Amino acid sequence: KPISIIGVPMDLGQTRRGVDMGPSAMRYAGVIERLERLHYDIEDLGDIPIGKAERLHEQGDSRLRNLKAVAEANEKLAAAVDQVVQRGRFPLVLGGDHSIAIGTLAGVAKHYERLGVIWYDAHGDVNTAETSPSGNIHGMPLAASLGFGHPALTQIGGYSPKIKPEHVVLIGVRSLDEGEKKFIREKGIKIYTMHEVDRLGMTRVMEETIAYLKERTDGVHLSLDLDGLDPSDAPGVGTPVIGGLTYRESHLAMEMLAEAQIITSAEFVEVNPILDERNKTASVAVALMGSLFGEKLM
Amino acid sequence: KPISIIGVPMDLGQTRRGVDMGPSAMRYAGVIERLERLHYDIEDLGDIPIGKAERLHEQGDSRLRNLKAVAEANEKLAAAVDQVVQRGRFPLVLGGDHSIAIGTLAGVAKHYERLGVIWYDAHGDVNTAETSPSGNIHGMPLAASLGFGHPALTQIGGYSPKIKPEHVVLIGVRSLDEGEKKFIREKGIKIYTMHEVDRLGMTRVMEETIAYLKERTDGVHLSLDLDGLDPSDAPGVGTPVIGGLTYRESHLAMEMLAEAQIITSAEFVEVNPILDERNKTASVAVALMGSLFGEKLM
Amino acid sequence: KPISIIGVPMDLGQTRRGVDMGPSAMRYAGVIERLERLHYDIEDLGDIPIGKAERLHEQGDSRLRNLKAVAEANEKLAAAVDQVVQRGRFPLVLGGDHSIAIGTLAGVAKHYERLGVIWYDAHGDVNTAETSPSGNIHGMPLAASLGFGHPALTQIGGYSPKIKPEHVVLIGVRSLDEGEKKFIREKGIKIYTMHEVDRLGMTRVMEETIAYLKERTDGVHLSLDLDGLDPSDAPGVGTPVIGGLTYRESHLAMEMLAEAQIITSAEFVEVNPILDERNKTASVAVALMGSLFGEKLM
Amino acid sequence: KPISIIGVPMDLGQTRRGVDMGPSAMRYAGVIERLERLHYDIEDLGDIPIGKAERLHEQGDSRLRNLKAVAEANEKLAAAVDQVVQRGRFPLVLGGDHSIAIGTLAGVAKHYERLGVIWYDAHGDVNTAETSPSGNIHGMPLAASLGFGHPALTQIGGYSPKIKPEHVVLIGVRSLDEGEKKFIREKGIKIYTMHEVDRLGMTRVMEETIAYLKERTDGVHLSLDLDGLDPSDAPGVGTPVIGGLTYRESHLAMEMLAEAQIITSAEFVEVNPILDERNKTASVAVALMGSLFGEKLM
Amino acid sequence: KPISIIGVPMDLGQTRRGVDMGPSAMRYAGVIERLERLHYDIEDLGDIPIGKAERLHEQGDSRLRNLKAVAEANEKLAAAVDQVVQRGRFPLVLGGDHSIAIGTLAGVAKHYERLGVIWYDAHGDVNTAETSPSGNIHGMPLAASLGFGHPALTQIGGYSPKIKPEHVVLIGVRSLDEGEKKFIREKGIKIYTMHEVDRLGMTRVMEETIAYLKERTDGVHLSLDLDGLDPSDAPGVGTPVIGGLTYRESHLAMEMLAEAQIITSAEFVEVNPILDERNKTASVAVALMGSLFGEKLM
Amino acid sequence: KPISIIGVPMDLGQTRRGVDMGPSAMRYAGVIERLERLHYDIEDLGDIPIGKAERLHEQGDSRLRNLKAVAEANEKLAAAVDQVVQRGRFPLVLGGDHSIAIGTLAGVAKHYERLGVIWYDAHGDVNTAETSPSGNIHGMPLAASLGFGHPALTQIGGYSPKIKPEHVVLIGVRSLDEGEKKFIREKGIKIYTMHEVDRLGMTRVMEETIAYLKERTDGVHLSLDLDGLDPSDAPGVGTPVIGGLTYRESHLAMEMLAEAQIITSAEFVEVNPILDERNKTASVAVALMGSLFGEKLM
Ligand SMILES: NCCC[C@H](N)C(=O)O
Ligand SMILES: NCCC[C@H](N)C(=O)O
Ligand SMILES: NCCC[C@H](N)C(=O)O
Ligand SMILES: NCCC[C@H](N)C(=O)O
Ligand SMILES: NCCC[C@H](N)C(=O)O
Ligand SMILES: NCCC[C@H](N)C(=O)O
Ligand SMILES: [Mn+2]
Ligand SMILES: [Mn+2]
Ligand SMILES: [Mn+2]
Ligand SMILES: [Mn+2]
Ligand SMILES: [Mn+2]
Ligand SMILES: [Mn+2]
Ligand SMILES: [Mn+2]
Ligand SMILES: [Mn+2]
Ligand SMILES: [Mn+2]
Ligand SMILES: [Mn+2]
Ligand SMILES: [Mn+2]
Ligand SMILES: [Mn+2]
Repeated sequence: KPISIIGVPMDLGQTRRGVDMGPSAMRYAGVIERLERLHYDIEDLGDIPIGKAERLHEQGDSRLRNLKAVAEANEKLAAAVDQVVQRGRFPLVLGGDHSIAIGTLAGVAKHYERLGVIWYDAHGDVNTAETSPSGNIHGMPLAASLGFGHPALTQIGGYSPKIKPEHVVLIGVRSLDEGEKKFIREKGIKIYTMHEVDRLGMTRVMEETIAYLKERTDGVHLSLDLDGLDPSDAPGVGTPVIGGLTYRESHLAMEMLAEAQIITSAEFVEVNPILDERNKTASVAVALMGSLFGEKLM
Repeated sequence: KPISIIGVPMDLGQTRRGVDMGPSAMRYAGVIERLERLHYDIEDLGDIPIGKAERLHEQGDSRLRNLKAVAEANEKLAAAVDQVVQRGRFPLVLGGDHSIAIGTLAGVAKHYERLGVIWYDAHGDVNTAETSPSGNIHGMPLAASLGFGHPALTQIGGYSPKIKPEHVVLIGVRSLDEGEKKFIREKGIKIYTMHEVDRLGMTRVMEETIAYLKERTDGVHLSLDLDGLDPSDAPGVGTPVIGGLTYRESHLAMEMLAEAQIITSAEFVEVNPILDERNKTASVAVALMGSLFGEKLM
Repeated sequence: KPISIIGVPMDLGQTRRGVDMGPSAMRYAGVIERLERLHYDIEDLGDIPIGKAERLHEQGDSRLRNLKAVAEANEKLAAAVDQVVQRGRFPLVLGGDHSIAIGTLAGVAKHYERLGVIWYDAHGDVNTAETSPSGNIHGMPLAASLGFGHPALTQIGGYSPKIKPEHVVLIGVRSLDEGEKKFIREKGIKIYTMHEVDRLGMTRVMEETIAYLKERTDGVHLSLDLDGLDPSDAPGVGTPVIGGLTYRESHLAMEMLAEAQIITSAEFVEVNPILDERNKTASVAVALMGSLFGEKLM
Repeated sequence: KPISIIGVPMDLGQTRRGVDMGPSAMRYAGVIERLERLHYDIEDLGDIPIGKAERLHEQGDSRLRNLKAVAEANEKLAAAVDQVVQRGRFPLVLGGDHSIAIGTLAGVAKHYERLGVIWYDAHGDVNTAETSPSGNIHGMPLAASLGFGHPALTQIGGYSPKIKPEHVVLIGVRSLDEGEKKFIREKGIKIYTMHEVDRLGMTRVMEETIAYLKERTDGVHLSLDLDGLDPSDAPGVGTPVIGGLTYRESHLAMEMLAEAQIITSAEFVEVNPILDERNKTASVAVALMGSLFGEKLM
Repeated sequence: KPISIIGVPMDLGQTRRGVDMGPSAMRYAGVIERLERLHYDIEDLGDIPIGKAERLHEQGDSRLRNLKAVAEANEKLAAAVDQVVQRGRFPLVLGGDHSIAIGTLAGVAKHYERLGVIWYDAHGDVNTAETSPSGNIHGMPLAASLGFGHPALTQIGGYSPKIKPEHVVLIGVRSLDEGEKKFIREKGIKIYTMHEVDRLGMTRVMEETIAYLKERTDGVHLSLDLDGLDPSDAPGVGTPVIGGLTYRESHLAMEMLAEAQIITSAEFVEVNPILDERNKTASVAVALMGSLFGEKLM
Repeated sequence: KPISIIGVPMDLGQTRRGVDMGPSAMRYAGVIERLERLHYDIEDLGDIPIGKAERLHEQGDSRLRNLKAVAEANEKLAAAVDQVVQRGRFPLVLGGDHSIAIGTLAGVAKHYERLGVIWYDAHGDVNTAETSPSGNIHGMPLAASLGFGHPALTQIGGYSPKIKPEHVVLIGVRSLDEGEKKFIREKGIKIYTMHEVDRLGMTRVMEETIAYLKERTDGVHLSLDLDGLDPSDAPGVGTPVIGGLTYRESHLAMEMLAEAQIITSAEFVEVNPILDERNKTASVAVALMGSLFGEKLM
């Protein structure tokens, strides 16, 4: 299936500037060339125009920083993504902080009876204005897409929820706020924290993950946050957490998903060139994209 | 169970100065805060006064450097640890080179019918004045505790031995002197060198270890030497050995022990701030302690 | 005098992508805050729209890569810069590769009887299509501004030349092509290579430079290329050259210029976040700007 | 069985100079001392005289660079190795780029009814003048040994092929040329790329490998290319490829081979002191040799 | 003149923990051995007992954090230093944060008609409760010793001021608060910020400094703050500032003072092992002490 | 004047192995290409055959380790160098540890009425068997050349002394043994330790040096030891000493010597690839040679 790249230069979902440079950092890391080599009909639809956020002061919720700019950008993203899917193409969204997942899922989900989600991340991203300790919207996209949160975020695309909790699998988690641990526990979301990764091994985690979703979804969206990898492998992220997944574990995961042929959409987020070591993180993202799309060693 | 921290600023067990700053480096790394967050009644009993060693030439044995000072300090430690156990608390000892294990086990063992020991280390620490290639007492605490060595070390606390060989499990070993290899073989001590860890995996090593000790002990003392971790993960150690356990393997181990609920006392040794990279090692120790005491990602 | 910031996201002057992110990396490095603190009326006019280069094979000259896009973007820059000068403000241009100097000088020069130029760089940037060993226009802005080269570059702004050779001072040079060595020698351009900086000292080089230009110009434009600093100090540059000026030498230079009150316009170029170590270079640029604009330690 | 060391200061198999210093770097890394400690009768037969290759433009060799010099050096190596085997000694060849495998296998294979080969590498080394993308002979030794390629290479030692495809096992492969992927596919060579290593684990890979060859060979030659390890573990290699085998995985592999007692000859190649970090790579090689030859932690 | 070392394990003058380990970090870096080699009668009087500070809450001034504990420790220090001077020995105080300068000068000054001070630092340390932006007493010792500040600090030793502004020379300054710039300007304190160091050179700065003080003092106290050096040379400091003095500039300074024979007392402060890279900073301090005390290359 | 390169793969002058690889490391660092570009008639005479030194316990040489092998290799070097000078060529010797200076000066000095020597080093190399603290002959070449030491070393070439003390200038010295300090003092050798370099500046030191020797010699031999540069600039050296000359100071020195046209012979020693960071040190050497031979920035 032909691919369509959409860049979302977003940084309003959090506070470290530079994550808005992720789309071009990955383009510069050679994402087009990489995918063209795999004989893909790759197309670059450019970037979603993001508006500058109103200053905190006259702005409404500190528990929902930059809500309007974030909500509007995601509206545009949802539309762009919706059209790509309608055109029969695979939407590959490049971020940008994780709050863009709200728009990506808003444009994809409407097209599936039961869309599953693989949330590759160090965080759960299931906070609300009530549970969020930062007010950073990049820490709320999964909950908002599950129908939990401010209507400005939950109603993107004119419908909700975008997905069901039983159709979500979290991988590489190692930093959850108390409210989030409770949310995960109660909504019954499937999750493999680093303990399970260390205990079971990435192979078993991926096998179980793929089998689980394949048995109850009709499309799977890969929401890959680069901070899911160890800061040593992916240094250029705004909210890094030590003791993460390795470069190899990430490739195996992508390779196993490629093989499974279950990934119907994807987004690579949180790449921040301004916090990286010579574009290393964008590079990792591009390599991981290659594996996801079927690149093989043999 | 409430915890009691006892710092043992000891460096007389070896030759690299600075390991005596380990207790405070770990305190500065945030051990109290870490444990309080887990809802523990934590208490800091301060440090064991360590005397200074007498003139080397007017000392008794070259194969037992600083024997007088090491033996006396361990006497004090044993008493302090004994008291804590009597009070119904968990003794958490912060070192300090590994020679302090002699005092810790001396105050703990007397309280158990069959105390088991998990020795997480790159070394076996089963040398005697005869087999020791250095004369460094930090390389003799396990043998001494098993009743093998100079009476000045074997009789700490007025009894011996503190433990039985069949109740000991060595993990992470990758540097044994010939005499020690023979000792381990002959005393029949259970051991998982890096080969076994590489071959079986930390999960299997921990499963087997926990099952073994649980089936024949009434209390388990964790003697964790930071040099058990690779120098890249734990640079601040006096006698580093490459090709060690990773940060993740160490957390999984602690996590599986917490789960097992078998650890009745513990000590984290060999942290040397003066050989470290910005208190990295003291930090690792504190994090591993959090896991040991039940900290979880989810 | 109020300042006006103009970003020129240009990378068509050379081949390393990412230098187009220099303007925003410097903004993120805090250029506005830095200057506001010095009590300046600072204004950000945004960025100059840069078009994309046409197919290489259907381009006109290999010795003048991306001539069309580079020349047109420089036209826009010249206009913007011209306007700022007319408004009574100081034009502070943020790049972007060094080819943007062509546009900056084009909008500034017309306003001075004898505009002088201080070219802080590891290179001379005095190549033509004939002498250029790369075809990279970022290696031709000084010659072009002096009236030497392709008319598409020499006629920007509708006039030429922008400056006279006798009003130019090169500082920090350590990498000149043969053609350029000849050019400098023959046009009689004042130059202080690293040898002179090492032999005389930055203080003497700056004293001599300031005295020279002050005695025969009515305005001085500072064209500061970050690669003028050693790659250890400024790692984020496309064409680094070892054995460059230090961080301290650069601050002293800016500090002595501020003192002299001779700089009437400036530009900081070649900052490439994608080749940097955590925005270090953009940071250096911002600090040097603070000094240029009068920031003092006491 | 007594060991005989033969250094092959070869770099004509590729383009990065310095790999000819590999033999002395490893000797200086202490190969003799290491092996003597395991009570071996170790002997150093010095180095094979390598003749400088004539100008590429003068002698016909571009898809086969330095063919004459590489073919003759390998002739000498073949003889030296043949003689060592005849004397009842184990031939331990120290390289030198991988093209020397052609000579080593040429001197060993004639002595076995069915010699197996474990090719520990990031590459397949199964290119021919037709499929080679570089013309570097170090990328053709395995194919040439299997009887595929220029006669100057396939006929070394007066016979061919030296081995059969079904008796070859590739391990750690992560960089194969298209022609090579096809070669491996069609010749039916058993291969464990990094995907299999990540998926199955080194233990499994080694178990399967040892059992496979043990069931159908009468001798097994270990051709270990240091670039099979990750560049972070083995930095001093000419053609590094990221996402490689770890230090520990390599020790386990060597340890399990020692155990199986199947390795009848070996060569450690691609060590280049001039691209390394303080002889780190030669050191890893020496250590790995210690394990291969039975060195144990316990 | 014989030397007497007094360690002041102080960290209450600021907020980064670990600076209290500076005395032993320097002892471990070999300060005694170093000075003994220069044939000195060196004596170690141990450490000043420092009391733990009352918690901020019930504590008085936030503008004067830990005032009572800091004031009391300095009382003890002043007494210890006073006696050393009385015994005809040179007081060498090892810190500990800079707030200890209050006690050192309190014990020395009473013994001189006109005691001069060389304040080697990145900061001015001339803040008061009114001008301090942090409330950190380590940022007030020079002003307090000049008679400016809270009486609890200005009256240490029962007299004030300890020195006159005209007898003070600041060197390496590059980070002054506004109040401090004003204080320096108005009290007329002689100061060489990094601008003067870069402009004049360390040699001229030291020549001018030595001549100035020698012409109007009867004793000179060297208050050396390790953060006066660049964080690359002295990484282990709590409040580092980039663009500092080099290792060589520091040795030249010490060498030139040794030669001048004007230093009658000294203290090396701010060494923090917990923020350093393998005791590098304590090491630099010990080497600098060697030069100060006459160690020479020839 | 045409240049003749002679490699001397010597490491018997000290204990760190690998320095025998210095000649090829520099050749690989591009010494020929570098010099040819300056339009020189460069010729490579290969390497001097060095014989392995017999066991320390078997042949009498401990205050003079490897004396036989070092004395004879230097005999051969002396002849080779003598012949090059006779042919009217400039002898450029590539080492190899510093003991090779004995042979170089032995072949050059006989051709000059008053040969001067610039000894660029961190050491003085003026030890004798009596004063040597190591027994390493690389610490005795200058004394031996001045006619002080074992006859096996002082009589190389059939004559002595090769030079007079008043015609020697040491530069960059920062590590002298007591006997050496006395030797320099008494023989009245002109010396610029790092104190003088820091105090006067490299320009001044070089000006004074050139003028001194130019006024009283008829030829000047440059004996450049790479360890004269700081270990950060030249890491690959066996006996590094911190606080050394910078890369720039070395280039200025070489540049000023080229200018003076006084250097009639030279040798670059102590390059050890096995202790370096990717041939960095050989590279600095090559670069420094380029300058010495007239390479210029402009
Ligand atoms: N996307 C990262 C979220 C980080 C954190 N858990 C928060 O809610 O602020
Ligand atoms: N604590 C490390 C012990 C090191 C060695 N086995 C010895 O006994 O010296
Ligand atoms: N801006 C760097 C210029 C590099 C070189 N002189 C060239 O013209 O290619
Ligand atoms: N031994 C490395 C070979 C790399 C590549 N397949 C080539 O043939 O050039
Ligand atoms: N001793 C450092 C003082 C730091 C700062 N100027 C302050 O007053 O907080
Ligand atoms: N060339 C280095 C010599 C170092 C020391 N002076 C010695 O003679 O051992
Ligand atoms: Mn996320
Ligand atoms: Mn995340
Ligand atoms: Mn231990
Ligand atoms: Mn240990
Ligand atoms: Mn430029
Ligand atoms: Mn440049
Ligand atoms: Mn290979
Ligand atoms: Mn390979
Ligand atoms: Mn201070
Ligand atoms: Mn300071
Ligand atoms: Mn030397
Ligand atoms: Mn030297």
